[PDB]
Amino acid sequence: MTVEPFRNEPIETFQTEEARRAMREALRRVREEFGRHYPLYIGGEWVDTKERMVSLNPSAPSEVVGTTAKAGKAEAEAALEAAWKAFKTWKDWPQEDRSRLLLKAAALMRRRKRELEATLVYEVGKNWVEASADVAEAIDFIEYYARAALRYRYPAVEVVPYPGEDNESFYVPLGAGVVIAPWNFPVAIFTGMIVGPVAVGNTVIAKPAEDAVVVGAKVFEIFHEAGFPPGVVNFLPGVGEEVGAYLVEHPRIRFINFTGSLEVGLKIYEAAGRLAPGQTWFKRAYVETGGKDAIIVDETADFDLAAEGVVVSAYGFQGQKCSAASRLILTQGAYEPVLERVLKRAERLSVGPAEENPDLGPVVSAEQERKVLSYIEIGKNEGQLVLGGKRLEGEGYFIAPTVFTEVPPKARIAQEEIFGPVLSVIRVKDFAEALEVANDTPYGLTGGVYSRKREHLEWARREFHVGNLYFNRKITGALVGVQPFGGFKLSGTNAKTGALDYLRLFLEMKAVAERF
Amino acid sequence: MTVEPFRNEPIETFQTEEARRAMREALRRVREEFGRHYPLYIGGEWVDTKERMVSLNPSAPSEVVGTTAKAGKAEAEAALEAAWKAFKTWKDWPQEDRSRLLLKAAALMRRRKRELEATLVYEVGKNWVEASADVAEAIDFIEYYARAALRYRYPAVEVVPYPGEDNESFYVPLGAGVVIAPWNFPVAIFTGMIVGPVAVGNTVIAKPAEDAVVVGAKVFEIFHEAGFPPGVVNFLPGVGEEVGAYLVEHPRIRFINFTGSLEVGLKIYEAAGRLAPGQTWFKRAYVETGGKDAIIVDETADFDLAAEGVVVSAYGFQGQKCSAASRLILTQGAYEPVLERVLKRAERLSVGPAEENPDLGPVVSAEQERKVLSYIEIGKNEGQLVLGGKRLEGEGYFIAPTVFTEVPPKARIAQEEIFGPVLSVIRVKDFAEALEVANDTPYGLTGGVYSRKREHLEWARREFHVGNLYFNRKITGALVGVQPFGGFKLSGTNAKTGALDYLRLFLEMKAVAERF
Ligand SMILES: O=C(O)[C@H]1CCCN1
Ligand SMILES: O=C(O)[C@H]1CCCN1
Ligand code: NA
Ligand code: NA
Repeated sequence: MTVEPFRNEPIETFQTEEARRAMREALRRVREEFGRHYPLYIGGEWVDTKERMVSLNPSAPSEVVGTTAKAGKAEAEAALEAAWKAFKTWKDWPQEDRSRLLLKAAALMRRRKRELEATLVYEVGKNWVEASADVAEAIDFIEYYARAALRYRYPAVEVVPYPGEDNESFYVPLGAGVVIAPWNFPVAIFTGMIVGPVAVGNTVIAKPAEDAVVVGAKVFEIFHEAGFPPGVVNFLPGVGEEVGAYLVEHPRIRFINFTGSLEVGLKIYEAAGRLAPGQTWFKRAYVETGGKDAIIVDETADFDLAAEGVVVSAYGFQGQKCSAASRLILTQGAYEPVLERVLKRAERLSVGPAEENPDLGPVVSAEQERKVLSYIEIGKNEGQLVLGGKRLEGEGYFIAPTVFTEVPPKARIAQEEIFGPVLSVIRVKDFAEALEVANDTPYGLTGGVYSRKREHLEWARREFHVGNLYFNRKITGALVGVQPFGGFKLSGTNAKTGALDYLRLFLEMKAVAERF
Repeated sequence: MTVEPFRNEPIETFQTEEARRAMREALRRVREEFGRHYPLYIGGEWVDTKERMVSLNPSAPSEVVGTTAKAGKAEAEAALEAAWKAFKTWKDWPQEDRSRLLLKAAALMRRRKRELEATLVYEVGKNWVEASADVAEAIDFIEYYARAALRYRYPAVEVVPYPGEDNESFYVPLGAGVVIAPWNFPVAIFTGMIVGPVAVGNTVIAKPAEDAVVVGAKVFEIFHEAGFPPGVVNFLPGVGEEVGAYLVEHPRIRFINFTGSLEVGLKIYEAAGRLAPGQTWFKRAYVETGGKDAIIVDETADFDLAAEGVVVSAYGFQGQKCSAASRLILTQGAYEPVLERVLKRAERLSVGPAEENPDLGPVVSAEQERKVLSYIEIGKNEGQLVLGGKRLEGEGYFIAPTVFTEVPPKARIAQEEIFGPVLSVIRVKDFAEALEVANDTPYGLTGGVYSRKREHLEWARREFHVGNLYFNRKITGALVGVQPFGGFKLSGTNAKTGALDYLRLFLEMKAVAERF
């Protein structure tokens, strides 16, 4: 199968009048369909339940964006039987056929871009450009993985020949597994975590994050339309842990793909290590469990370049990114000139309802707002509050961009992932000290360095122990294919998304010899 | 660096006068050294202890083959310290230097071939060809991995460019880990499990199986003379579960490479999924946990060629292989002609002191004899004993080649790994039933099919669910490079040894962007 070489889907900036016009319409149509009900998806049909989940607009939480069915253990078991039955024949599709199905999916997604972006603005409170980047990334995962999957096609493995024999080594998929997706990239990470495993012949039961069930149902409208056979992909919104614990601990669950908090990722990893009664394999678990990411700036840097990238990485999507700059480690001669520039920029940021395209929208939920307001209370005792520190006026969950300065490297707010628009500034002496501080957390996801000294950049390259490292640019927004995404230490298992290596995690190898 | 294309090390058949003479000279050298004491090897030096381990000759267990030091928690902690300090600089060797160290180690091992073979004969009871296959496989792992490592060298990852940026992805080693090696391939698997991780910049602490501590020590003599920096490889003989429990559970052990029984592998994988107090990473555990491997023969087969391969597969090294044919599944047309031919061939096998080059030597230890004889006792209750089934005379742990027939598919002897010279014969109507019966076990390591019907062979390639399938030939003897070796289901985690993909297990990836 021959297609164009992979390119990244361009990210809409809404500067042209046709873009704005297209978006204003998209938003109106999505707002005009608030209250829509989306059932479960199991074995190729939408299955409804007596209980229901409500999804609210974090910009105005009295508004229900939509409701979905709610999955129990029974629904999980049914889905799991539909996934297994599907697998018997889905593993047998020529790779070319599976990859064409992904390409159809991506073209359908692209045709529904504006509607998807609009649903993200309302359901999870992204501004226009964050919602566009999310959707572009989801399209990218499908286009990329459709292509990557063919590099594993029958028989892919390079092996040493032997006289008188044929030795053929090949990859087979694993079986039926479960995906537990995050609310902060509920189009992009939801999509890639499902479509990677499926591309190569696995089948998946997907559990969307509670805050993002409606946008997850819209991705399933795309799968259904694309024409995945019954039970290949299954959609099971539910509340709290019933559904995910049932599948994570289940003997017939083959693998688990998780993106989310460390707390859950640790329980998950430990549970996958156990042989459930009557289980007949060693479960694989791929977990990406967040970060406490830092940007180092030395006194050789472009300070206005730096201040810009820090504000973007600290405050893009209200700091709600596994990849957000939550730490600003400043060397002695960088401290004042960078800090004042970051403060002058950060004080100019608008906060408001996500539909208005503010610099920052709301945090995702009443839970997140409490969690973030509580960390800000803790930071008031650990560092010096110099910007924000407060909830803004409104019923939506608005939080001012917050800066702490003179933060001790070992403070809670310099160790623990806040996931909100909260930056900690840490003063250090020199660039060696900067690296020690950068490396001294339990995490290793993203990290950045602003500097013009080549020797400092190349030193960071070899010693700044993070999976995704960026020099002289923001540390968020890793592009599929360009920057393999995934971390070290308790940022997770280093399962590098948007890379060719990701798909190997979902395949096993068979070696077959025929002596003639 | 440029070396010859990989070839497998020829296995000595001892058909020439020079080779028989070279074997007798090496057997003589080895036994004159039975009085030797071998210390621990920690931080590039031999380190003795007060306690000692004794190694006995399974063919003459009143005869000691050597003694070693005995490590406990404290030498393990010391080796762990030494291994992490080594890693700090060993991770930074150019790959070409690390690969040349391996090639050097391989050349020492090839020059000491007969000595190691002779050590395997006296220490673990291998006949002369089994021993030579084992040493040749160790040399192959050092040669294969030295070359395979370089495919991973800086910057190996294929990524999509982006305008105005350099995007570089590359592999870095994990850290210090522990290898827990088996007694049945105490040169080959021992060497592979250590040098694979080490080739790519990991450091290793090796605990050999108690039954094979003397040949492990001699492999460390090689490591030492080749010049591995202090701390890179460490040798910790121990008794019982002290040393390996300590280290598998340790917060600062990065990965675990394990080959042994399912029982112990299940614990290790459960252990590895736990975050020890103050652990800052998700442990990687690689486990190969045995098999209950079957050869199917249908009525179109070459019946003499089948019976030859079955005997080799079932009785090679007394059946003490994860790859051993321990089930023989015969279709109705094939049952009589194949069973009689196997009985005729198995009845002319010799058993005796391994150094006489019998077809079978002893089982490895008193405890192995117990286990095997105990299964023979269960076997008598479950099917028909029709050859063997008994201990043979001599203090050596000699057991007769044993065959049970009319074994139900789900009988214990058809399900549990016995690891001794015991074959269970299963009668089935046709190939469809034959394949059901082959698949119906907890395991999925090796398998075999004898048949001239292409459709049955090509059906099996697709649906005989074992990681190493062999047609019209033996099912043991997987060659490094040729047949990537590792299993499905409870045969472990499909870590394919002697394969390019093996080294990827000991790496993580970093992605570094510079925006110019
Ligand atoms: O924010 C980022 O860097 C990428 C990682 C996965 C979601 N988007
Ligand atoms: O016997 C075999 O099949 C190979 C696997 C590893 C040891 N020798
Ligand atoms: Na919502
Ligand atoms: Na011994």
